[PDB]
Amino acid sequence: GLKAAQKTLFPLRSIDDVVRLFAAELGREEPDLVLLSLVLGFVEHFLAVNRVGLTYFPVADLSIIAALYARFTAQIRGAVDLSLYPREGGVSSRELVKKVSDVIWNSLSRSYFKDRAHIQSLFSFITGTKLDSSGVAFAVVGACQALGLRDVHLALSEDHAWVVFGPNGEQTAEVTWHGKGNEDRRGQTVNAGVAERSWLYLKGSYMRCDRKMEVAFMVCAINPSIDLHTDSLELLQLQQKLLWLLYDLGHLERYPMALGNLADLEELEPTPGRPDPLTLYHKGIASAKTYYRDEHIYPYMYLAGYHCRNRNVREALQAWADTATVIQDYNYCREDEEIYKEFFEVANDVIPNLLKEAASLLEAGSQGSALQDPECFAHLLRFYDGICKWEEGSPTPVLHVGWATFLVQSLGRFEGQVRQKVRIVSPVLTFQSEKMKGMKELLVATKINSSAIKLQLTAQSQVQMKK
Ligand SMILES: Cc1c(CN2CCC(Nc3ncnc4sc(CC(F)(F)F)cc34)CC2)ccc2c1cc(C#N)n2Cc1cn[nH]c1
Repeated sequence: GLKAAQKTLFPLRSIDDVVRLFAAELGREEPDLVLLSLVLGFVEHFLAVNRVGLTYFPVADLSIIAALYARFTAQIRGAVDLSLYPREGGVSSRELVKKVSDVIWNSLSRSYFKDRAHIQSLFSFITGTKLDSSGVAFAVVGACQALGLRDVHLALSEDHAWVVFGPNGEQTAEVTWHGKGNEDRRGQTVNAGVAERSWLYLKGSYMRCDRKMEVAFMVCAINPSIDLHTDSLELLQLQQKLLWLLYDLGHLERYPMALGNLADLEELEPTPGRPDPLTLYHKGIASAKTYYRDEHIYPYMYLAGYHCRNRNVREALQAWADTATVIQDYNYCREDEEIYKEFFEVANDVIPNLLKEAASLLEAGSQGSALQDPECFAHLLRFYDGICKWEEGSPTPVLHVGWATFLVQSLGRFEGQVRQKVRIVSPVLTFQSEKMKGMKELLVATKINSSAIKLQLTAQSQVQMKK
């Protein structure tokens, strides 16, 4: 409204006061997304963007929040005339959704850095006329809620956002941009992207948020970063507390990435009496398997990263092998470059550095080393197999000779007597990719044939003429 009952907890004088507001809103029929995002962006601004004068917590006075809320609802009510877009069946039309998107878009500053921190919230929209990509989508959903459009909800993949709406919430609409230098599809469905089996649209196994999940999204969206070196402890604590509130109420059940975020926060600063980070990573993975056909990559990446940071080479390799087993059933499309970058960095930087250190530790006498464990060699092979299988049938290739040098290096880190123990079945491993099937004999020789491996991985037809 704001309604009277929404105003009773103000002023918000602490982290716990903000948590009480979120609890009260989540207890309501429909939590107020506009209120909540304004409060979060207010406190984030005064804890991360400008801490001048800070002594404990930036007190959120009702008069301040209510004025920002009024600026938002005035802008949306004034610019979106509902009578022009009659609600057939108590659901919204594509034209209405496009109009709200246009209103948000046309309010933004003409030029700014879209990758900046702290431009995700409606506080940034109102005070700075700046939003990031998914912030635009969220703002469209908040605007629609303020207009009474109960059917418009946020849709999320692992690298993009859009809305669902209409009869049975079955319609999709693009409302924001994706990436940089991609061409805009605003107003269109996402069915072409689903049909092409791109990562970007997750084969249709994307998140369809309810209002409580939209709250979880804003909380995940909090950015504690003050600069490259420094995080706001106050914001970390707020995000963590709010994520646990949501978890207790059941609202992270269908939100794999939120469970990983929560796990990462617990690793940094554990809450007594709560599940360990590992338990939480596994719940993230279980959420993906349960609700999303185990078609998400980041639940395994979150797990692998944990094991990496804890120098648990075996378990990190297993999780990355799992990431690849997901990706293998996708086609690598135009606009999937973020997941390509993640796979590239794991294969060509993270794994090599992990195994370099394992090699040094083996020279020094380590026992139980991943490098002497044939199941760890198998995980390494499964990782490459999934990547090669991904590439099959894709409209753009994945592998090139830059990947081959690191594969030869990585294979070389395992002695032949270890590599020879893996049984490749047409420690036991089955390859799905034709590339790795062709590589099988090369993988067990005491001396890795580097040139033959390169030829097999990149399917380069020929060697050099002269020489
Ligand atoms: C944990 C992690 C990240 C962290 N990243 C994980 C994905 C998170 N994304 C999200 N988290 C909650 N909600 C949403 S909704 C959404 C779509 C849209 F942005 F709205 F469009 C995205 C997203 C944001 C943080 C990034 C790369 C990572 C890992 C873990 C690994 C591993 N292993 N990697 C890969 C890597 C390691 N080195 N270099 C890359």
